[PDB]
Amino acid sequence: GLVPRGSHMTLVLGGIRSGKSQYAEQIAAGFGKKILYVATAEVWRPKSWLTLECPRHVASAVGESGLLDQVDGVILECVTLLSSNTLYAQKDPTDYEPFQEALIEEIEALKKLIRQSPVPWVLVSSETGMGISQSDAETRHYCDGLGIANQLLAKSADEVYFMVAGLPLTVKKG
Amino acid sequence: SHMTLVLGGIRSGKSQYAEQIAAGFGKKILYVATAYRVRKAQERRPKSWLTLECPRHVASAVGESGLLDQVDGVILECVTLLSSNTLYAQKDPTDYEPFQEALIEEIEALKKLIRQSPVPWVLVSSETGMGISQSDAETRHYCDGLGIANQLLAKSADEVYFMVAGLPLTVKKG
Amino acid sequence: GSHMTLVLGGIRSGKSQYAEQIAAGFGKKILYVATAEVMEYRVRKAQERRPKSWLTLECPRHVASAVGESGLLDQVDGVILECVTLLSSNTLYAQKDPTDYEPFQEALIEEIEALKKLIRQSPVPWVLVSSETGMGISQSDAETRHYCDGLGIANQLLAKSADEVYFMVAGLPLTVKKG
Ligand SMILES: Nc1nc2c(ncn2[C@@H]2O[C@H](COP(=O)(O)OP(=O)(O)OP(=O)(O)O)[C@@H](O)[C@H]2O)c(=O)[nH]1
Ligand SMILES: Nc1nc2c(ncn2[C@@H]2O[C@H](COP(=O)(O)OP(=O)(O)OP(=O)(O)O)[C@@H](O)[C@H]2O)c(=O)[nH]1
Ligand SMILES: [Mg+2]
Ligand SMILES: [Mg+2]
Repeated sequence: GLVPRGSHMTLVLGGIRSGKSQYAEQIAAGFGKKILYVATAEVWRPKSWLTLECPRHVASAVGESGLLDQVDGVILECVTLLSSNTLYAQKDPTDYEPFQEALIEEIEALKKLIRQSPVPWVLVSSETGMGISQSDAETRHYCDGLGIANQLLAKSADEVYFMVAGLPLTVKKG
Repeated sequence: SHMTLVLGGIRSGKSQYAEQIAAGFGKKILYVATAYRVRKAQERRPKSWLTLECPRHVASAVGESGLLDQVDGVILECVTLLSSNTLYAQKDPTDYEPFQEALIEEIEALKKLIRQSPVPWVLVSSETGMGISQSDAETRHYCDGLGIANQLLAKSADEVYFMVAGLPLTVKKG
Repeated sequence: GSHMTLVLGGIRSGKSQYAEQIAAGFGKKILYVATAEVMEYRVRKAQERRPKSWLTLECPRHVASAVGESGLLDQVDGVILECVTLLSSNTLYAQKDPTDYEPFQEALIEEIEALKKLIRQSPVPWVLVSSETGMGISQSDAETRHYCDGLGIANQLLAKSADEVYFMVAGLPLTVKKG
């Protein structure tokens, strides 16, 4: 019959200890056997996987590595730590606009890179906006920016999943 | 839809979604406001929309203005600040029972007004209960009261949408 | 007609009332396993609306052990557990060092696994109440981070074992898993 195409861009978001990493890793294993694990944790799993460490400028580093042609698909862990890193790389973390600009540029670069990707992507991000509004301006800035980044990625993504207690709700499916 | 509750976390797109719903109501829209980011929605409001400021007693002011007969529909922004105003308008914001009574009365008045309203209403509220329970009694009370208010509005409303990363989930549809 | 149901949601999300409706669907004689240890307004308003045919067993820790010891599973139509949130809080505050995560995680996982076993052998159905606490901002206290992680892990286990899982939003349940 007809050969179905899987999803090109998948966003998995959820709260702390919600199973989003394991669910996204299952998605990535569905991509194939050779998976590019782009880890964003600030530094200063299946045995067939390649781990590319990249705390910032994910589009630049991932494109330069040329590894998109080497893998079956990519799992990005995680938009949360990327947004925080972007906040902490700024001159004044109490000032929102420069952090917002840098983060929006990072997310748009990632979106553009994914549009050209020959392999599919699953991205992991956090939901941080359903608690109480914090007092310090810096924490509110981080929350706002992460929300904006998730909005951008979910608009571009083909599938969006909201993890609750290890179980996925479908927020968007092609 | 006659009554729609759109609620979501911080920077979840709930305002934009409710504004598109309200634009779907018509061109003459009553923006009932209950209050960097205010200067983005002020400088974006359709000039055929009428913005009525009403920090408390929303049913009273909206009924007295007689504007229900002059507009195509209503957008309430937002139940969150209504809950906070009601809490900090109490004699002792650390005592939960009177604040709950005042807020329940406010919400029931709004519900009654909407049942008898000739135009449809879309209400925006926040989800604040899915983080860690904060220390000060006022914050816990505010969380509790907003939760109760959202429960009331969602039960009476015809359609309820839960925003995740800019995308609406249907929690209730007629 | 579900054997194990997890109802979870945020603060004041209607999860207690929804789980109580589920339990009333179980039957008329319900074992209300309460884990709170005393806030008075919550408990008062909850007890007020409790059916007089329900048996309230207060059990702050070792829920599986205590419920088995009470022998009350053979006296009721079903069980409502209120709530996994305070069960985890109790487990955290019963440790020597609440800033040390691993012993707390071990204690909570053992509690949950015992509860799971008891539910597997239970002659009556169970509806469990838990909270969502992980979608706010990452708190500062290490004890708070441990509590959040542990409750999340506990909810993951319970939802994996459960037959039906519901996520309350503003009093209305979304189905996350249905038999
Ligand atoms: N009084 C009054 N308040 C306003 C007006 N415009 C916006 N606001 C308030 O400004 C606040 C800022 O809202 P947002 O920028 O959308 O923040 P947010 O709720 O986290 O973002 P979303 O989830 O996308 O809605 C809102 O809660 C509104 O109530 C206005 O014209 N008058
Ligand atoms: N010890 C004891 N605790 C109880 C009893 N009844 C209720 N509770 C506890 O009191 C708490 C009150 O719950 P709620 O008032 O509904 O607060 P909430 O969970 O944020 O609100 P919902 O989301 O609607 O469930 C629950 O967590 C129970 O654990 C009881 O009889 N004995
Ligand atoms: Mg808003
Ligand atoms: Mg409860």
